[PDB]
Amino acid sequence: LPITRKFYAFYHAPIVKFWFNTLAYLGFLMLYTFVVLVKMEQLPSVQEWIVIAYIFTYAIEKVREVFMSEAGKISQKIKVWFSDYFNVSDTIAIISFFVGFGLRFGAKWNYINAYDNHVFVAGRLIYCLNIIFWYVRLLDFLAVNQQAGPYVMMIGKMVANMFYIVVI
Amino acid sequence: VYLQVKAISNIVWKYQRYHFIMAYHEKPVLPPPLIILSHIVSLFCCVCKGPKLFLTEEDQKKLHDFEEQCVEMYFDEKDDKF
Amino acid sequence: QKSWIESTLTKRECVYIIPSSKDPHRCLPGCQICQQLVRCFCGRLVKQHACFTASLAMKYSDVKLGEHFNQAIEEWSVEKHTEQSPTDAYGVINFQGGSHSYRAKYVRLSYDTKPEIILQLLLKEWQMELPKLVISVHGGMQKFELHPRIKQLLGKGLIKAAVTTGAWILTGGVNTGVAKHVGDALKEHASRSSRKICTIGIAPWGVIENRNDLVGRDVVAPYQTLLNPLSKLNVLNNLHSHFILVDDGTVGKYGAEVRLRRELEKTINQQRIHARIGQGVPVVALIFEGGPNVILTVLEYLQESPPVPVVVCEGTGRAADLLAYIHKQTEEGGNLPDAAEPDIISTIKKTFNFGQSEAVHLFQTMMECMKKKELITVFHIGSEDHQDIDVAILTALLKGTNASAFDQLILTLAWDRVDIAKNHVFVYGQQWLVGSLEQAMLDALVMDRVSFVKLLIENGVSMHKFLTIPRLEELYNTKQGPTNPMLFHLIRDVKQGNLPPGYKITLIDIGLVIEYLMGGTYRCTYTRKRFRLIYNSLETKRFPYPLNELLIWACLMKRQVMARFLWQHGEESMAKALVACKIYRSMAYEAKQSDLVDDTSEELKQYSNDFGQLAVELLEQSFRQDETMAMKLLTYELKNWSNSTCLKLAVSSRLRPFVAHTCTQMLLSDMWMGRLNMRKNSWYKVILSILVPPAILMLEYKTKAEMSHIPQSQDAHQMTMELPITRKFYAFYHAPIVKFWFNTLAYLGFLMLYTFVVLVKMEQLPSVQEWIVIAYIFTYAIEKVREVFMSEAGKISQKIKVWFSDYFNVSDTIAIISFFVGFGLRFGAKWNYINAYDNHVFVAGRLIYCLNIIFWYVRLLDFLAVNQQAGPYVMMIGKMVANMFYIVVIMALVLLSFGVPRKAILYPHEEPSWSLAKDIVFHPYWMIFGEVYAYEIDVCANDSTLPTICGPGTWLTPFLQAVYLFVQYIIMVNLLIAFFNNVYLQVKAISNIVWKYQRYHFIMAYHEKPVLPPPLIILSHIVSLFCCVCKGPKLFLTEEDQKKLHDFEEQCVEMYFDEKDDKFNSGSEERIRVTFERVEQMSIQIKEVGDRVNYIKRSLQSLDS
Amino acid sequence: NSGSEERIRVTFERVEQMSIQIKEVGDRVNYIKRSLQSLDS
Ligand SMILES: CCCCCCCC/C=C/CCCCCCCC(=O)O[C@@H](COC(=O)CCCCCCCCCCCCCCC)COP(=O)([O-])OCC[N+](C)(C)C
Ligand SMILES: CCCCCCCC/C=C/CCCCCCCC(=O)O[C@@H](COC(=O)CCCCCCCCCCCCCCC)COP(=O)([O-])OCC[N+](C)(C)C
Ligand SMILES: CCCCCCCC/C=C/CCCCCCCC(=O)O[C@@H](COC(=O)CCCCCCCCCCCCCCC)COP(=O)([O-])OCC[N+](C)(C)C
Ligand SMILES: CCCCCCCC/C=C/CCCCCCCC(=O)O[C@@H](COC(=O)CCCCCCCCCCCCCCC)COP(=O)([O-])OCC[N+](C)(C)C
Ligand SMILES: CCCCCCCC/C=C\CCCCCCCC(=O)O[C@@H](COC(=O)CCCCCCCCCCCCCCC)COP(=O)([O-])OCC[N+](C)(C)C
Ligand SMILES: CCCCCCCC/C=C\CCCCCCCC(=O)O[C@@H](COC(=O)CCCCCCCCCCCCCCC)COP(=O)([O-])OCC[N+](C)(C)C
Ligand SMILES: CCCCCCCC/C=C\CCCCCCCC(=O)O[C@@H](COC(=O)CCCCCCCCCCCCCCC)COP(=O)([O-])OCC[N+](C)(C)C
Ligand SMILES: CCCCCCCC/C=C\CCCCCCCC(=O)O[C@@H](COC(=O)CCCCCCCCCCCCCCC)COP(=O)([O-])OCC[N+](C)(C)C
Ligand SMILES: CCCCCCCC/C=C\CCCCCCCC(=O)O[C@@H](COC(=O)CCCCCCCCCCCCCCC)COP(=O)([O-])OCC[N+](C)(C)C
Ligand SMILES: CCCCCCCC/C=C\CCCCCCCC(=O)O[C@@H](COC(=O)CCCCCCCCCCCCCCC)COP(=O)([O-])OCC[N+](C)(C)C
Ligand SMILES: CCCCCCCC/C=C\CCCCCCCC(=O)O[C@@H](COC(=O)CCCCCCCCCCCCCCC)COP(=O)([O-])OCC[N+](C)(C)C
Ligand SMILES: CCCCCCCC/C=C\CCCCCCCC(=O)O[C@@H](COC(=O)CCCCCCCCCCCCCCC)COP(=O)([O-])OCC[N+](C)(C)C
Repeated sequence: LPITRKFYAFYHAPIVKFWFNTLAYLGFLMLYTFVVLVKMEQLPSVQEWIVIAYIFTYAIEKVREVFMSEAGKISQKIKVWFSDYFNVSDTIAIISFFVGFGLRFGAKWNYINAYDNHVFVAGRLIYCLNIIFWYVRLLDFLAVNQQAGPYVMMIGKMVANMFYIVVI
Repeated sequence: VYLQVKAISNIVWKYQRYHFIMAYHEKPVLPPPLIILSHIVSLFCCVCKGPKLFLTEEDQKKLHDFEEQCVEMYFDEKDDKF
Repeated sequence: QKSWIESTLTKRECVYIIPSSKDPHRCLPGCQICQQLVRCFCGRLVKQHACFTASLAMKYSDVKLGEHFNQAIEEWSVEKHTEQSPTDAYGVINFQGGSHSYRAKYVRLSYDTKPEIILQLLLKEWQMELPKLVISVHGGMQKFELHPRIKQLLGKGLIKAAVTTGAWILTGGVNTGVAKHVGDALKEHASRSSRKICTIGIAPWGVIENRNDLVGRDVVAPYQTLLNPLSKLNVLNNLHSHFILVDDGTVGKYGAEVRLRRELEKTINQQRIHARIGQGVPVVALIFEGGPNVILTVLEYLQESPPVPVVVCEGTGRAADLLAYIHKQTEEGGNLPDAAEPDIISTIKKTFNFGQSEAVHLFQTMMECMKKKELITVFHIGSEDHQDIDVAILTALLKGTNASAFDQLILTLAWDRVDIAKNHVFVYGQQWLVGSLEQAMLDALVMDRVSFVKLLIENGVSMHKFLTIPRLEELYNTKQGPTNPMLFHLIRDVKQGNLPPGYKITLIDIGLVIEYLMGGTYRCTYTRKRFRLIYNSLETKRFPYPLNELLIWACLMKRQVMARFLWQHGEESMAKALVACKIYRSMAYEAKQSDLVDDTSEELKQYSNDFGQLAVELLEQSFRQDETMAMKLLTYELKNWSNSTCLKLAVSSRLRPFVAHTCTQMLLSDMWMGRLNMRKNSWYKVILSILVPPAILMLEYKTKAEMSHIPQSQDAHQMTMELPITRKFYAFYHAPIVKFWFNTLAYLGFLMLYTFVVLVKMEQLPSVQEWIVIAYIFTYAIEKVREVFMSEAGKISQKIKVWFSDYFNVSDTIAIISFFVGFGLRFGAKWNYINAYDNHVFVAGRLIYCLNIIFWYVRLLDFLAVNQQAGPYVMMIGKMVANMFYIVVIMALVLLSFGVPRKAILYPHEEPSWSLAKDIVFHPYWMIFGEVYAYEIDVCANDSTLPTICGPGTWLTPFLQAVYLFVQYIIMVNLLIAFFNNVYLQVKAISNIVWKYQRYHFIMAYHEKPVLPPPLIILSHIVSLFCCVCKGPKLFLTEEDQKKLHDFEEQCVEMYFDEKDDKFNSGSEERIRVTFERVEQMSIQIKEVGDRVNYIKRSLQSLDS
Repeated sequence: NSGSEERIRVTFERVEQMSIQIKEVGDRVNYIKRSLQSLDS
C-alpha cells in the first residue's frame, strides 16, 4: 500500500476518529476544569479561549449532524436527534455555556474586587454547573466498552424503576 | 431486578452500537477544535464539486446461492428436529 | 466469447432443403403449398429453415432445381448438409413448483462433439465432482405409474445408492416413463440428497417442448410445467439438474443422442475413482419397465471392454419382467429345459406382437443376455431381495467382474460402504493375499475411513505388523484426506524456517514438534539417539506400541474421529487422553498466535476439551472402583511418554477438572501428611512437636503399606525398608505439613518483630529485632532465587516468566527490593544527633519499612489460603475486584462531577495549586463512607464551620451534594451490592476449582523446600552447596504391582464404555425412538400379513370348488 | 408401575417380543400361501 494511501486508511477509521476525539475531549475537560477551579479574570485566559472554541465548533458539528442525518423532513431529523439522552444534554450544555460566556464576557468588571458584579458571578456559576454536563458525557465515551456500557445504560433503567420507592 | 435489567441493557447496548459506529463513518477526521478546517473544506467542495458493499457479478452469484442454500437448511433442519 | 462453450461446442442447422413424400397435401395449386407443407428430409418445412444458403433461394424455387434425379434425393446426410454453428442455448432453466425453483444446465451441442469435450464441460464448467458411480437408467416411456410399494422401494434405493456413492444418474430427460419416475423418486427423497445427486438427462433437441424458449446464449431461460394439452411432444422433467440437448435435425428423430450417452458412459470409465485407487469409475445399468429395444441395448453392455453390468427391476413392467423370467428360468449359464420357446415366445408375444418371424429374433437378443447371468442382476421386489436396490446396484459391480476382492473392497472404500464390504466382501470362504488388507488399511487411514479401519482390524489386520517407519512417514506426507495445514507451519517453526519445495516430512521432524507442543522436558521417541540411528540407517522398524504413534498422527493431522477411534484401541488410555488434550491445546495456542483465514482454534480447543473430559471420566471411573489404585494411576511413570505422569500432563494443560477431582485432592492430602497419620493426630500436636522436639516420638506415623500409593523421594523410600529413632525424626521434619507450620511460626514471629521495629523508635543502628528481621528477608530472598533456578524448563527466561505470574511472587520481589532500599537509606545515612527525622534519607528509609510491611501482612493470606474454607474466599476477593472495576470507574466520575463544581463555587479566588487536585477528590470520597460534613453544608448557615466561605453561589452546593449522595449511595453502592449478589455463586465455584488446582503447585513446592525456615534456612542452603560440589517424588511399584495396576486400568476403561452404552440404551429418548421405529416396521408387516390372510379367505370358496 | 419410565420400558420390551412374533406369524403365512397351489394339485 503506498504511503499517502496508508495515512488515508488510519485517519478515516472509526476507531481512530474515536480516540482522536477522546484525547481532545479529555484535554478539553482538563482545561475547562482548570478554568473553573482557577481565578477567572476580566478577559478569558488562553485556556478559556481554547475551551470556547471547542464548544463553539462542537456545536457546529451537532448542527451538521442534524442536517446530514436521514429523512428530508426537517421535523423528523429534529425529533430523532432529541430522543437520545446525551443529545438533549448537549443542547442544554451548549446553550448554557454561551449564556454564561455572554454574561461573563459581557459584564463591566468592577476593578475593586470581582464578584461585586452579579452578571459576572452568574456567568461563572453557569460554567461551574455547565461542566457537570461534560463529565457525564464521558459516560458516552466509556459506554464504548463491552463491559462498561451495559452498566451505564443500566443505571438509568434502574433510576426509572426505583422511582416509586423513592417517592415513599 | 438485576438480571433482567442487565439482560435488556446488554441488548440495548449491542443495538445502539450500530448508530454509534455508523455515526463515526460520517464524521470529519479532525476533532471539534480543529474540525472547523474539515467543516470549511467540506463547504468549499460543496459549492465547487453512506458506506456500500461492492460485489463483482460473480460474488453476487455466489452470495444468492449461499442465501438459497441456507434457507433450505433452515426448513430442512426445522422438520428434522420436530 | 466469454464462454468456454462457444469456442468449443456448436449446434446443427439444416442448411440444405429437400422434398418430403413429394405429395403436396391437397388443394390444386402446387408451387406455393410446396412452401406451405414440404417438411425437409430434415423434418421442418422449407421456411422453418431460415438458413442463409436457403434464405435467398425460395424466390427462385429453393435449393435443388427441379426433380433432382430421384437418386440424389437419397443424399441428405447432416454431415454434408447441416452445419455446425455456435451453441445458442446454454443457461439455467427454472421449474415452477412448490418453493423449489429447480435449476439445471442446458447446453445444446451437436452430436459430433468429441467425447473428451463433454466430460470437460461436465467437470470444469459445470463444476461437478467426478462421480464414484454412474447409474444409467434405461426403460420405456409413458409408463403410467408403478404400484405403490414398488415405487417406494425404487424411490428410496436409487436415492440411497446415489447419495452414498456420490453418483451421476444418467437419464433420458423427457418427463415420461424413466425420467418421470426418476424425478418423482428424487422428489420423494429430496433435501437429504439434494446437493449430492447430479442427474444428467441426455435429451435430443427434437422431442422437446418450449424448444424456442431454451434458445438464448447464457440465460436464466424460463420453462413451464403445464403439459401442453394437445401434444405428443415431451417436456423436460422437474428434478433433473443438468441437460445434454443433442441436435442433428428437428422434432421427432429421437435417436441421435443415444450414441452420446454411450460416450459419457465410456469417458467416465477411464477416470480413476480416486487419486489413490487404481480402479476406474464404475458404470451400472438399471432397467425398470423397459421396451422392445431395451433388450437390444442390454445386449450391447455385456459385450464390451469391460462389461457394464445390468440391474433389472422385475415386477414393474414388460421388458424387465420378461428379462426377469427368462434369465431366472435359465440354465446355470446357458440354454433351457425341454424347449421353453413355446412359453417364452408366447410370453414375448403378448408384451409385443412379433409372431415367430422376429419373436424368434428376440430369442437371440434374449439368449446372450441370460447366458451372461453372472453380469446380470435382478432386484426381486417384494422378497427382501437385497434390501432396496442400493445393495443390489452396488453389489452388481462387485460380483459381476470376476474381480479380486482387493478391488471389490477398495471400491467400497471409495464409496464409504462398510456394510457392503462386511456382508459381501468379508464373507466366509473369501481368501486374501499376504498384504492386501494392509494396502486397504493404508488407504483407509489416509482417506480417513475410520469405519473400515475398524473392520480391517476386526477381521485380522494387526497394527503391530502393519505400522512401520516408511509407511508411517507416508501418513504424514499425504494430501488425500482431511489435513491440518498448520502441521507445516509447525514443522517450519522448528526447522529454522526453511522448508524446501519437496521436503518430505521426517519422523524426526515430527518428534521435534511433539517436544514443542508438549513443552518442558518432554523427549519423544523420535528425537532420541536410538531412533535417529535406526532411522538414518533405513522387529526393529516396527514400533512396539503402534496405536500410540497413530493417536499422535490423527491429532497432529486434526483427525478427531480417527483419534477418538485409535484411543479406545491399545493401553494407557487416560495417559493418551491427557497428551492429546495437551497437543490440541498447544496446537490451538499456535493457531491463534498466527495469521490465517480459518482460525482453527475453537475447533482445536474443543478437541482438547473433549479428550480432557475423557480423562476426568476415566478417573471418576477408577476412583469409584478403587481409591488407592486410582491414586496410583495418577503417579506411575508412563515410559512411552517421556517418563512423565498422568497428573503432570494434566497440570501441563491447565485441565482443572482433573486436578480438582476428589482423587487427586486426596492424594495431595496424603502427600501433605508425609509419613504422619493426621487422621490419628491433630495440628496442636504437630505445632507442639515442632516446639517440643521429643514430642515427635509420641505421635502416630504411617506404615510402608499406607504409603505405597504416594510418590516418594528415594531417601524417603530407603527409610521404608526399616521405626528407629533417627528415622522417626526424618519422617517429621521432611513432611510438607511440618515444613509449613515450621515456616508459619517463623513468619508470624517475623511479623511480630517487624511490627515491633516499625512501631517503636528506630535509633541510629538497627536493634536486635531489626537484625533478625533483615536476616529473614535476606535469606528469604536467597530461597526465592533458589526456587527460580531449581524450578522446571532449563530456559532461564521460562522459569522467570512462570514465577512472575503468581500474584504474591510479584509482591515478594517488590517487598524484597523495597526493603533493601529502605535499609540502604536507613543504615546508609548520617545520623544528626540533635533529633532524628532531620535527615530525609533516614525518614525515607523508615517510611519504606512502614509501607513495605503491608506486603508482609497481605502475604499471610497465602498462608491462610491453605484452608479449604478460607482459601476460596481469598481468590474470590481478587476475581471480584476485577469484575467491579467499571462500576467503580463510574463512581469515580460522579465524584469528579461533584468535587469540581463544589471547589469552584466555594473557592473562587484560587490560584493554580496542587491543593486543587486534593480538594476536588478528598471530601467527595469520604462522603461515600458516611461522612456527610454536616456543618460544612450550607456554609452560610449559623451552625456552619466554614462561615468565611459564604458568598455568591454557595447555596448551590447543598443541592449538588444531595444529588451526589443519591447517585453514589442510593444507586451506585446498591448497584454494587446487586452486582455481588448475582455474581457470588459463579465466582465462588470458579474460586473453589482454582483453589483446588493451585493446591498441586503449593503442596509440591513444599517437597522441594529445605527443612529450615528462612532465618535458619541458610544452614540448609550452605549444606546443599557443600553436597553440590562434593557428591522429584516418584511412585515405586514392584513388577507385580505394576501388573496389578495395568489390569486395574484396563478393567476400568471397559466398565466405562460398557456403562456408557448401558445408560444410553437404557434411556427413554432411546427407548421411545427404537419403539417408534419398530412400530413402523410392524405396521408395514401387519398390513401385509393382513394382506396375505385376505389372500387366504378368498381361498375358502376356491378350495370349496 | 404407573410411571412413564416404567411404561415406556415395558412397552419397549413388548414391542420387541411382538416384532419377533410378527416376523414369525409373517413367516408361517408365507408357509400358507405356498400351500394354496400345492393343495390346488
Ligand atoms: C446543538 C447545537 C445548539 C446550538 C445552541 C447555541 C445557543 C447559543 C445561545 C446564546 C444565548 C446568548 C445569551 C447571552 C446573554 C447576554 C446577556 C448579557 O450578558 O448582558 C450583559 C452584557 O450585555 C451586552 O450587551 C454585552 C456586549 C458585549 C459582549 C458580547 C456578548 C456575546 C454573546 C455571546 C454569543 C454566543 C454565541 C453562540 C454560538 C452558538 C448586560 O449586563 P451589564 O452590561 O452588566 O448591564 C447592562 C445594563 N446597563 C446598560 C444599564 C448597564
Ligand atoms: C526474589 C529475590 C529478589 C532479590 C531483590 C534484592 C534487591 C536488593 C536491592 C538493593 C538496592 C539497594 C539500594 C540502596 C540505596 C543506597 C543509597 C543510600 O542510602 O545513599 C546514602 C548512603 O550512602 C552510602 O554510601 C552509605 C554506605 C553505608 C551503608 C551501606 C549500604 C548497604 C546497601 C544495602 C544492600 C542490600 C542487600 C541486598 C540483598 C538482596 C547517601 O545519603 P547520605 O549518606 O545521607 O548523604 C550522602 C551525601 N554526601 C556524599 C554529599 C555526604
Ligand atoms: C487502583 C487505585 C489507583 C488510584 C486511583 C485513583 C487516583 C487517586 C488520586 C488522587 C489524587 C490526589 C492528588 C494529591 C494532590 C497533591 C497533594 C499535595 O500537594 O499535598 C497534599 C497531600 O497530602 C495529603 O494528605 C492528601 C493526599 C490525598 C489523599 C487522597 C484521599 C482520597 C482518595 C481519592 C480516590 C478517588 C479518586 C477519584 C478519581 C480521580 C497535602 O495538602 P495540600 O494542600 O494538597 O498540599 C500541602 C499544603 N498544606 C501543607 C498547606 C496542606
Ligand atoms: C419540599 C420543600 C420545598 C417547598 C417548595 C417550594 C420551594 C421553596 C423555595 C423557593 C425559592 C425562593 C427562596 C429565596 C429566598 C430569598 C433569597 C435568599 O435568601 O436566598 C438565599 C439562598 O437561596 C437562593 O439564593 C435561591 C434558592 C433557589 C433554589 C430553591 C429551590 C427551588 C425549588 C426546588 C429545586 C429542586 C429541583 C427542581 C426540580 C424538581 C441566600 O441565603 P444563603 O444561601 O444563606 O446566603 C446568603 C448570604 N450571602 C449574602 C453572603 C450569600
Ligand atoms: C480543545 C482541545 C484541547 C486538547 C489539548 C490541546 C490544548 C492544550 C495545550 C495548551 C493549552 C495550555 C496553554 C498554557 C498557557 C500558559 C498558562 C499559564 O500561564 O500557566 C499555567 C500553565 O499551564 C498549565 O499548567 C496547563 C493548564 C491546563 C491544565 C490541563 C492541561 C492538560 C490538558 C490538555 C493537554 C493534554 C492532552 C490530553 C489527552 C489525554 C499554570 O501555571 P502554574 O505554573 O501552575 O502557575 C503557578 C501557580 N501560582 C501562581 C500559584 C504560583
Ligand atoms: C435560550 C436559552 C435561555 C436564555 C435565557 C436568557 C439568558 C440571559 C439572561 C439575562 C440577561 C442579562 C441581564 C443583564 C443584567 C442587568 C442588570 C445589570 O446591569 O447588572 C446587575 C446584575 O444583577 C443581576 O441580578 C444579574 C443576574 C444575571 C443572571 C440571571 C440570568 C440567568 C440565566 C439562566 C440560565 C440559562 C441557561 C440556558 C438554559 C438552556 C448588577 O451589576 P452591575 O449593574 O454591573 O452593577 C451593580 C448595579 N446595582 C447593584 C445597582 C444593581
Ligand atoms: C499527550 C497524551 C498522551 C497519551 C494520553 C493517554 C490517554 C488515555 C485515554 C484513556 C484511558 C483508557 C485507556 C484504556 C483503553 C483500553 C482499550 C479499549 O479500547 O478498551 C475499551 C475502552 O473504550 C473506551 O471508549 C474508553 C474511553 C475512556 C474515556 C473515559 C474516561 C473515564 C474517566 C472516569 C474516571 C475518573 C478518573 C480519571 C482520572 C482523573 C473499548 O474496548 P472494547 O469495546 O471492549 O473493544 C475490545 C473488545 N475485545 C476485548 C473483545 C477485543
Ligand atoms: C453535582 C453533581 C452530582 C453528581 C452527578 C451525577 C451525574 C449522573 C450520573 C449518571 C448518569 C447515568 C446515565 C443515564 C443513562 C441513560 C438513561 C436514560 O436515557 O434515561 C433513563 C431514565 O432517565 C434517567 O435515568 C435520568 C438520568 C438519571 C440521573 C440520576 C439523577 C438522580 C438525582 C435526583 C434526586 C436527587 C435528590 C436531591 C434533590 C435536590 C432510561 O429509563 P428507562 O427505564 O430506559 O425508560 C424510562 C421509562 N420508564 C419509566 C417507563 C421505564
Ligand atoms: C526470623 C524468625 C523469627 C522467629 C522468632 C524467633 C526470634 C524471637 C526471639 C528473640 C528476639 C527478641 C530479642 C529481644 C531483645 C531485648 C529487647 C529489649 O530491649 O526490650 C524489649 C523486650 O522484647 C520484647 O518485648 C519482644 C520484642 C519483639 C516483639 C514480639 C516477639 C514475638 C515473636 C517472636 C517469638 C514468638 C514467635 C511466635 C510464633 C507464633 C521490649 O522491652 P519492654 O519491657 O517492652 O521495654 C519497656 C518499655 N518502656 C521503655 C516504655 C518502659
Ligand atoms: C531497583 C529498584 C529501584 C531502586 C531505586 C533507587 C533507590 C535509592 C534512591 C536514591 C539514592 C539515595 C540518594 C541519597 C540522598 C542524597 C541527598 C543527601 O545526601 O541527603 C539529603 C536527603 O534528601 C532527600 O530528599 C532524601 C530522599 C531520599 C528518598 C528517595 C528515594 C526513594 C526510593 C523509592 C523506593 C524504591 C523501592 C524499590 C521499588 C521496587 C539531605 O540529608 P543530609 O544531606 O544528610 O543533610 C541535610 C542537607 N540539606 C538540608 C542541605 C539537603
Ligand atoms: C511459642 C509459640 C507457641 C504456639 C503458637 C501457636 C500459633 C498458632 C498459629 C496459627 C493460628 C491458627 C491455628 C488453627 C489451625 C487449625 C488447623 C488447620 O490446619 O486449619 C487450616 C489452617 O491452615 C493454615 O494455613 C492457617 C494459617 C494461619 C495463619 C494466618 C493468620 C491470620 C492472621 C489474620 C488475623 C488477624 C489477627 C491475628 C492476631 C493479632 C488448614 O486446614 P485444612 O486445609 O482445612 O485441612 C484440614 C481439612 N479437614 C478438616 C478436611 C481434615
Ligand atoms: C494501607 C493498607 C490498606 C489495606 C490493605 C488491603 C490489602 C489488600 C487486601 C487483600 C488482597 C486480596 C488478595 C488477592 C488475591 C489474588 C487476585 C489476583 O491475583 O488478581 C485478581 C485481580 O487483581 C486484583 O484483584 C489485585 C489485588 C486487589 C487488591 C485491592 C486493591 C483496591 C484498592 C484500589 C482503590 C483505592 C481507592 C483510593 C485510591 C487512593 C485476579 O483477577 P481475575 O478476575 O482472576 O483475573 C483478572 C483478569 N480479568 C480482568 C480479565 C478478570
